[PDB]
Amino acid sequence: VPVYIYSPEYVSMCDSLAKIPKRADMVHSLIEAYALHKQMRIVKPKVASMEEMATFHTDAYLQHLQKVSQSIEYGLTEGIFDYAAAIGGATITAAQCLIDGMCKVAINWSGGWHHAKKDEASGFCYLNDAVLGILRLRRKFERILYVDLDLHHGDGVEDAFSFTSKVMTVSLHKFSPGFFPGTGDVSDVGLGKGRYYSVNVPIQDGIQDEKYYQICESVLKEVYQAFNPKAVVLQLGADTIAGDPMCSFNMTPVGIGKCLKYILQWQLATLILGGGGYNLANTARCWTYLTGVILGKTLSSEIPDHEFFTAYGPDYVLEITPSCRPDRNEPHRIQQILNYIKGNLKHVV
Ligand SMILES: CC(C)[C@@H]1NC(=O)[C@]2(C)CSC(=N2)c2ccnc(c2)CNC(=O)C[C@@H](/C=C/CCS)NC1=O
Ligand SMILES: [K+]
Ligand SMILES: [K+]
Ligand SMILES: [Zn+2]
Repeated sequence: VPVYIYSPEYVSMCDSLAKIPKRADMVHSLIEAYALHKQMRIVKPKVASMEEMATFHTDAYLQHLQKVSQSIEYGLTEGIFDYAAAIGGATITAAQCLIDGMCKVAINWSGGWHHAKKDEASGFCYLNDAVLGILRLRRKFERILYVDLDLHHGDGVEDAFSFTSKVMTVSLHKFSPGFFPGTGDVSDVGLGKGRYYSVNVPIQDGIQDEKYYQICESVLKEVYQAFNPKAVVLQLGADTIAGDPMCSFNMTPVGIGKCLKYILQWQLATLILGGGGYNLANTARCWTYLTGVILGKTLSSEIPDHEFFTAYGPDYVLEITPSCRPDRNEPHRIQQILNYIKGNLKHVV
């Protein structure tokens, strides 16, 4: 039975981010309104300790994060340290449940902040809960696969494990000269002992469910065969979904859902995280849908009556319609990238 990291205090904390005001509450409330929470094991998140956060982040950055919470050299609000520790601890708790064998799937939709560096805040991320979750899972598992379906390149998580073969990072993202964070070209394969253990899939604007899954399934198939992971960490940023102010990819939660299904059928210990997603109603739509996918349940099309119903206009349905934007992804480029990745994975043995 899937573990659902939740507490009213945790949601309230996560809601205090200005860039995503009350998203955690909208995400939870929609899930609750579909009564999906009754089909999960609700686990209260623990707050991360200083030494747990120090497993990745430098002491100087942590001390400075705590100071500004009361320098632009660390990429830096008020109460931001408590915010970071709560999310970091939530992902660790979910990871710990995976270790304890309490579940095969642990969910933390408020986590997935993958841009944070060991000493730098970046892309609205103040603490890399993804890395902290992976480092906790490293206590039991020798091979961990990290899959990043955010619109942006998971540069923080990749750089964290760029020199190791214990963790492989797969990231599908928009890659363009000028687009944040600028890294993650297909040529990027990690460095040193961790060479070819970093997979990057540069994708252009306008991509939709069908072509996206064809890329994702193709990559994950040969990754699973070559790397053969013992645990999976899934980052599912909803800023790929149509309607997002980023306005890059043209995805629907159904396409992301199929990628999720293909991963879940591996039947491995899976850590589910959120991340990006700045159209709040659409983000709630996506993760609620994906939660239903995890539970193997089909959700009703009409948005249930709840606190944030008025935010789902003008359609007030769960399904999201792709935008009328053209697809900038040419078939030859994709195959040229796929074949290149396919060649890199052969070196993994
Ligand atoms: C307005 C827009 C540019 C927004 N920015 C901001 O709200 C602020 C806080 C105001 S100006 C600024 N940051 C900025 C200026 C120059 N360069 C960067 C940021 C590099 N960082 C990003 O582009 C992250 C990027 C978000 C990434 C989410 C990854 S899940 N942020 C933004 O889209
Ligand atoms: K990504
Ligand atoms: K790696
Ligand atoms: Zn993003």
